[PDB]
Amino acid sequence: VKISNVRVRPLVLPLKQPYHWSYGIRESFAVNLIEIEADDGTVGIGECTVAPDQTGTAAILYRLAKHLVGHSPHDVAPLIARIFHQEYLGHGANIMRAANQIFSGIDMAMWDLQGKLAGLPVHQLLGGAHRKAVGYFYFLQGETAEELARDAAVGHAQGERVFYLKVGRGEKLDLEITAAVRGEIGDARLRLDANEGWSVHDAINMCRKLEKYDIEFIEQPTVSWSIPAMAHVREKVGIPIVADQAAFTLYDVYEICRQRAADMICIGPREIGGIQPMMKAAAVAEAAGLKICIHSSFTTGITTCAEHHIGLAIPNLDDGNQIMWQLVQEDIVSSPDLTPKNGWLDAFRKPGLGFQLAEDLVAEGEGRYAAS
Amino acid sequence: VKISNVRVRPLVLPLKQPYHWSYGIRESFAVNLIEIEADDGTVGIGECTVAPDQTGTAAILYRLAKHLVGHSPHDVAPLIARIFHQEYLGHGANIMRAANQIFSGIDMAMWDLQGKLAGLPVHQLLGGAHRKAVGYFYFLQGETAEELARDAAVGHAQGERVFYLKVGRGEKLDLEITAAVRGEIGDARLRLDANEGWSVHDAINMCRKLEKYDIEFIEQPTVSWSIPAMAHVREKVGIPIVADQAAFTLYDVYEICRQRAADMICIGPREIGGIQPMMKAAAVAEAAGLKICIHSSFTTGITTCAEHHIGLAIPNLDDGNQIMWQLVQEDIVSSPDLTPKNGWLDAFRKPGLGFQLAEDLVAEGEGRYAASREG
Amino acid sequence: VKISNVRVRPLVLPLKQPYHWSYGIRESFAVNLIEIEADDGTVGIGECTVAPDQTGTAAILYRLAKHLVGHSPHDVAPLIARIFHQEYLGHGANIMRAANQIFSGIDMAMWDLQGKLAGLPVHQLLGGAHRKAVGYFYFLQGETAEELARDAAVGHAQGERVFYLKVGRGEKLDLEITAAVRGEIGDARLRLDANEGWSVHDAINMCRKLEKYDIEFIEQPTVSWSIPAMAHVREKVGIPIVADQAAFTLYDVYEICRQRAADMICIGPREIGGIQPMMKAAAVAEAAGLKICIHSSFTTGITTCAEHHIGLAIPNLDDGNQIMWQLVQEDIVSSPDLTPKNGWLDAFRKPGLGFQLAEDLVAEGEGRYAAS
Amino acid sequence: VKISNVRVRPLVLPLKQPYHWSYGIRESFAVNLIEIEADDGTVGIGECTVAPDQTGTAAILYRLAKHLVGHSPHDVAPLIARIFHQEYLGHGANIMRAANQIFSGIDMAMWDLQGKLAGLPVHQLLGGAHRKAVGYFYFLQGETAEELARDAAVGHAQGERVFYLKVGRGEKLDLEITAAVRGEIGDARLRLDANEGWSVHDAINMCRKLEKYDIEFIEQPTVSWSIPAMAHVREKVGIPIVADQAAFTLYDVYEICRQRAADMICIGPREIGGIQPMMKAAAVAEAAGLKICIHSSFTTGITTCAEHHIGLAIPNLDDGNQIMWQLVQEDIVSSPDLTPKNGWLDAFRKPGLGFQLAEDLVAEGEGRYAAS
Repeated sequence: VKISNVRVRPLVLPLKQPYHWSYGIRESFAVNLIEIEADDGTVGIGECTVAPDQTGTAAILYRLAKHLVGHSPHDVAPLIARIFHQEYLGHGANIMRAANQIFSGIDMAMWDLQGKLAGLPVHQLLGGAHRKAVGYFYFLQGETAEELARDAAVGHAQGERVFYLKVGRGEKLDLEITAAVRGEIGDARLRLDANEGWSVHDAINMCRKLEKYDIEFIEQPTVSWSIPAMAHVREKVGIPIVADQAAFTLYDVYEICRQRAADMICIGPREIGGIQPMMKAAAVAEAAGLKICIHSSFTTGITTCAEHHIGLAIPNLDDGNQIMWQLVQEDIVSSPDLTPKNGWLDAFRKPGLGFQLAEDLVAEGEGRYAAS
Repeated sequence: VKISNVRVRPLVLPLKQPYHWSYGIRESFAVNLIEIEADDGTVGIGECTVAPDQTGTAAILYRLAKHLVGHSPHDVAPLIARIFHQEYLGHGANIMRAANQIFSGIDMAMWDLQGKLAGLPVHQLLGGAHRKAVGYFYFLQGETAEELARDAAVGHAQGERVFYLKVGRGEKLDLEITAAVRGEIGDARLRLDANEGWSVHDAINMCRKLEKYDIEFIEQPTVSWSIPAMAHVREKVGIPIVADQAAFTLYDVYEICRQRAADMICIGPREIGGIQPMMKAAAVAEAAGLKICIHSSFTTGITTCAEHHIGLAIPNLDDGNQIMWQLVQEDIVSSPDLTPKNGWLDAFRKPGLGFQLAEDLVAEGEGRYAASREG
Repeated sequence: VKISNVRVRPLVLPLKQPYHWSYGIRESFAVNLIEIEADDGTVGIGECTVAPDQTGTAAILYRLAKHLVGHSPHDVAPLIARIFHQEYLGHGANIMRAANQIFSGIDMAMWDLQGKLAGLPVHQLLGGAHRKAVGYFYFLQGETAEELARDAAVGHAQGERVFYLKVGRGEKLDLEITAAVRGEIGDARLRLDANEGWSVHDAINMCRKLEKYDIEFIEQPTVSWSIPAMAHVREKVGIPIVADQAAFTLYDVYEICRQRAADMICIGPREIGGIQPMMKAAAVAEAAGLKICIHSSFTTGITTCAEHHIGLAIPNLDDGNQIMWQLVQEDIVSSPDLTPKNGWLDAFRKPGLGFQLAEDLVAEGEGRYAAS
Repeated sequence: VKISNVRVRPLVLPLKQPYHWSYGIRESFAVNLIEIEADDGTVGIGECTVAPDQTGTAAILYRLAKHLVGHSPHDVAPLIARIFHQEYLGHGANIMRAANQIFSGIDMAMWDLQGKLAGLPVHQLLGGAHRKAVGYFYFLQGETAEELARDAAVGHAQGERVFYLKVGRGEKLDLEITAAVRGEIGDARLRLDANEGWSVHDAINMCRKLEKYDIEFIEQPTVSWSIPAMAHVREKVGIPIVADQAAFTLYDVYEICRQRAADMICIGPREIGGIQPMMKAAAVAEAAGLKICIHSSFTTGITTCAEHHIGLAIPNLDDGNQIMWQLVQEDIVSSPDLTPKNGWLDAFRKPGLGFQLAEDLVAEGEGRYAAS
């Protein structure tokens, strides 16, 4: 079997509700699908994030994927390495993180394809599942303490086990929203995401003031480019510190480990470059006595399935992994049901990444892209 | 004064001779020019490298540059910081190196604009020139020992001072071309570029075998992603080791310094994100007792001028800086003359980056780009 | 355009109230102004501190400045480097901190001149402002708890945001003044300056006893000559530690960073040698994941303006920077108004450093010097 | 007995021949004598270097010295500490090196006075002499290989044991002169002063190329401000590396020791602040298993005597210490004879620093100062 075709389909998908970010409001997510068809008709599907420009990154994704035509889906590793050396390194552009953003979709598509051709779910191509179900967090939403508390109340009543709250919104508001959320979730586990928002001394003082709320850990308190700075804060504060944006590549993971810069590493396919690279990141972390928590992205149910299979295949995995498809108004995955039950998703067993796409919703997504 | 327009012009320019690399030969270089126009008619010019796709990166360069319209050329630093946070970080794309590739041309053009508005060369906007001339290396060309030695012979007779030779072509050939070049340049300085080609133990053995040829230093012997691996090699071998591809961002530079991973750092605008960022990298190196050698790229005379002014402004600078405009068949810079004499280029003094573009050659470059898009 | 003349004007300026220091009370500040005139008539102005002897340092400043005559104001960096090498290093006087003290004023005047010639404020010659306003602290004054509590009440009344209190006056008094000040500022931020006054074990114990008062950070608890001693205390105490006197040169900054000896670095032009060197120090701090807080000096509004533009041009800056012109009875800067509003000074935009001097007040200052 | 008066005498003394430096030729140099007189008529005499301005530094020396009036010559240590805190630290001028430059002459005079009062040589006030004589180097002079070769031949003929040659004049010339010198001194010891002139990689390559000439050590190859850079070079080269300009204060010495940055430390009274400070620096080196080599300065026989007693009193001392009085046309010390014999100067036994000044030469020196 040989890869016969590759297609890139840019999509724009509306969110259920406005997503507040650094620069205004966000009402839709955008992804670039990558479809890899084998000569026997079987198709592997994956997707990439699109920053800084969907049209530009789509062109890049297409250019890299065309190199796969005529080759074997079972040679994904050496193929990506060659394409990387040829289109990036040979030109002096040693931008591994940026390359990873693109190869992530390519890699998940190839394994989806391999799984479909073998009639096996991806995790059974990676050594087997280390758990019967992957555990996920509860991504709280809201701009005010009242809204966040209401959301936490409902989630708690629904059986959610790991609450995820973003902070770094200023000292006063941070303590108010953290107090409000804790007030509605009893003794349940609460994790805070500082999103690189604190300087070293502010991180230390905020951790001190947040301890009283029983925080499981604080994710990426400091500017991600400095692993030493993160280590500096970790060694001083009493609340565990988890690396997120500080960890993109296999090498970043290694640096974090040897410098004992974090208590756990949160990384996903988008940062490391796919499914297989995640297993390698997981191995390094395991060797250093640390666990992996899956970091997600503003994508669709496709990434959800990939991250799910990645999770099942990793022995040293957290039980409060990230998940984001629920933010989409109409997700493009028609099956399986990606809705966690009590913060768990029992192992998916269909071939490849195990999903079916809602072609009608995908078409609408392409239409919105063309519209813009 | 405020920025009124921005323009991106993708170009394809032929090379004097084919450039050999890991994947066949290369017949031309591609760059994306970025023009930034102020409401008074003044125009700043810069350029960006294009990998992995010129059309895609040109689209990204344009999108970022449009954010500048309506703002001051004198606010380049905070403007870039904001654009980076908005189009990249806010979306979870913490790809500093990739972002730097694009911002390099923007920053390049911004300082050119500032210099033209003030009527001063860029280096005098950065504190003044620390030298009367920037020193450059001699990039040897050839695939065989014979061609390389002959080129070395000529360069030496012409007064070239710092020879640059690419190695990592296998032990036998590496030692053969090195010996051959050494044999034609008397006792002149010789630098070798391993181009990330050696594993740790091979790097150690190659250095041992190359020592007899009096090597000033070997550049990036190991895979660029691992700084510890480079430090590992440096501490073991007798020939000094220079960081190249391992050093892209301000943080990479700091890591190399704190780990004493290299004896000198070779970095340029394309990697760090511009002229101003280079000043920052230079300061970190200076604080660590290290010097900066400007790393160039497959670009044009526009970058040569930017790198030239960057060089004059850096106090802790090498005198064997990289230069590449000479590889282009017909470079797009009509003035000044970028040809070094005895490996030197006396300080350029015209406003901004100091160049004049050959409009017709740029147009032809635009024409080639259009052609490459017929497919 | 070239520099045609240079002149040094030693001044002695009375203070609003007595200043208490380790050896009594200071009734006035003294500065040595440095004016650099271009052949077109434009004049750049800066100032230097004068210890250990105003006459002696006035003599040095003039000798160094005279080397500028005949050269371009745009070649400030290589000029200072050459002067430093010829007048200091060539004689075996590797006294970088001492030379920085003098070059601070020179560099200050050179950029003022450059800005005036270009019609642009100094921060726009340095890349642009990274904020609309620079944030400043409230320099508390008083020798007893009652006095400090009163001054604190005044500051809180006018909306100050960051209170600065000097400690190291003995355990009993330190706790009593910190308690009284905290009692007048509600939940406002409080910073303590130990002024190199504690031994390693006393610093550890005092930090422990001061924690209850919610301290943002303690500045330079240990003797400034030992970077290791400072890191030693930082790693042990719960309150963040800020380096001040330990950081004078670019290399000192790198050492503190390299050794993670401080949580933030407080440094000013007087210590590092000017405006441009501060940019370099800030870059080193930035690469290490640390921020800069501007350390001021017993000087005039001239330095305030210089420190203001430096602050605007630094991306990684604190918002409780030091300011000292308000201590002078009649500051020599006639414009602009250097009085912060709620701890802020909106960006100055006039050419160069942006100030105009009250020649009458300067002439008076020269008179007091001549009198002494 | 208390100090009754202090006087500062600026001198300018011609050299035997032009001294070549970075900025041309130096045909003479200056010193600021400091005489401390006790109420019983006894007078202690010391001297200070004058960079960056003799008049300015003379004024500084006078201001600091007046503080000694009315106090005991036996309280030199606590007196200098107070003056330092009062005139420097209390004003935020933590310029220890600059202060040491001045205090060096003061301490020098105080121990000379203490010696004369007790009728004992200074080394016998410091614990006793650890050797019968102090070993000194042969300061080679010349600008070309031929001149250096002839001077070396002269030195060898008269029994010199330790040759000191300045390099860093470019690879070709450095190699030429070193070969030239080696060919005239047989197997004698040869030391090379790189004088902060090499970058890290140049230092490494030059040491390799100079190795064939049998070099005892290379002094300060890299910029003095970076101790890490010096350790970096030391760890790579085969020739021992000696710290010089990198070591000025007690703290610099400790840092060099702590970091194993040098194989020996070359430091003198001008850098550390006097005679007694040298004893402390020597103790730190000793505790670290390192030896001290006396670094001299462009001074007169007075400093030679001060450094001589310092040498006798240090147990962990080198035998190729620096000496510079021989460069002066008419040294101001009329006795003892400071001319080394086979590179040795037997222990001086006269009271204090044990010298007598040629009144007439000093007066003429005061004349030249006035004339300049």
